[PDB]
Amino acid sequence: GSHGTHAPLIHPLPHPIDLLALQQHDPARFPLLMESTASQGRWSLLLVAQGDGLRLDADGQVRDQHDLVQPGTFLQALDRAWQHERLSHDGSHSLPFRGGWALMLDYEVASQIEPVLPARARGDGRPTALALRCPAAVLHDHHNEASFVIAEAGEQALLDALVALASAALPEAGQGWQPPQAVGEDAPQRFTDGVRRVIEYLRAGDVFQVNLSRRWNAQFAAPVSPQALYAQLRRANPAPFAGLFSAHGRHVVSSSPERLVSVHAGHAQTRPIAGTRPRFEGDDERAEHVMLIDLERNDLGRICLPGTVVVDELMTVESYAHVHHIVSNVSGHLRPEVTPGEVIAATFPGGTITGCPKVRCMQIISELEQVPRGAYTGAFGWLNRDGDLDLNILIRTAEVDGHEVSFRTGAGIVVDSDPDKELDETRAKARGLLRALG
Ligand SMILES: [Mg+2]
Repeated sequence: GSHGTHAPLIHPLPHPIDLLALQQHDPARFPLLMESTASQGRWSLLLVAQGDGLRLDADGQVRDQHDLVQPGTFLQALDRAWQHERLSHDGSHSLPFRGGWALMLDYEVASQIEPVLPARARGDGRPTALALRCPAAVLHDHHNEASFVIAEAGEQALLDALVALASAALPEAGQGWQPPQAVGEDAPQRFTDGVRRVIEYLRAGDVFQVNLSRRWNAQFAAPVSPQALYAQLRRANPAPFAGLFSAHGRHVVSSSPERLVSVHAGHAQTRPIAGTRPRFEGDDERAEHVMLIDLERNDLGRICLPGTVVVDELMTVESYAHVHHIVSNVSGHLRPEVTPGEVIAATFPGGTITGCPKVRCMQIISELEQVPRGAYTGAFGWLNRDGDLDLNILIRTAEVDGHEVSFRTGAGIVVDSDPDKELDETRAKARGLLRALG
């Protein structure tokens, strides 16, 4: 009666390897790189693709590697592909990724989740979202010099070919960085008028906080290298977590992410990896303290077992003479047949970079920003065959397209916000990135 286990193959490697270089070498083979700090020190992970997967295309349809239209939304198709290769959980997590899919989702996935929101294709016509079958990974402990290949049981060949083609060169990545030759941004009036319009909704009492953003761009003389950009940004800000996703012409460099959702053996968690929820204040003696709970919020609470959900402070808003403590469900145990798409649907996009209440804030964001957010406040990361998943919210994140780098920054508007100050805060957030582009 004892359950068959499916431990992943794990081969220790000759010597430390350069994952960035390795990706730069064969981007097609290595669609996603992620860096982390254990509670140890630094490490990295590079996912190895095998060539199947799914994409949500600009015509609003999902397709696979054979360009066949899969019916439904990206998250339905993703759920069918996961069921098809689903594994049962073996209860061990030394190793956080064990094979399954690299995921990248733009913010605009949200209109498939809440179809009240107008759908938007990417301007460049590339895929809004991707799920890439990845049956192996390369890991690199920074603390201990150790590198490994890991692959799903039954992938001995692929594992072999990777042990081959690691320790084979190391041309050495992310060199030839050229600073940009022009820099640009949305006309500032668009933002400050957006803020004034946000403040009408806040004064009406229908929303309590809204993350309003604006787009920045940098133009270069020669085509940009995603890994060279990545290296610039990591040097300039060595944040604990980061990554780089690249495939299908999407090139998404993340320099300061937050956790969107983590699931380990059905235990789902949304708490900031930082450890501390965000505080939002405007530009205004004993403050009032009101706890606010959105009773219709669609979140982990809808997909978890009763008696397991933990509630905690999502964010605070502090204006005039009050502090509102915005509380939501932050972790729980999933019902046993909850699918990865349903966890994504319950959690995406995060509440602190849209607003509260979430859906109404997304409609205001959509009307005021007028263009897709792309990777900004989207997510990427991975899904294991056993359903474990790790997705990050993309906050300090740039996209590369040929000679152009773009990125958005935003400010959490609250009822006593000052429009020109919020504008300054968006520029203060862009400064760090623009510095590093130098
Ligand atoms: Mg104040």
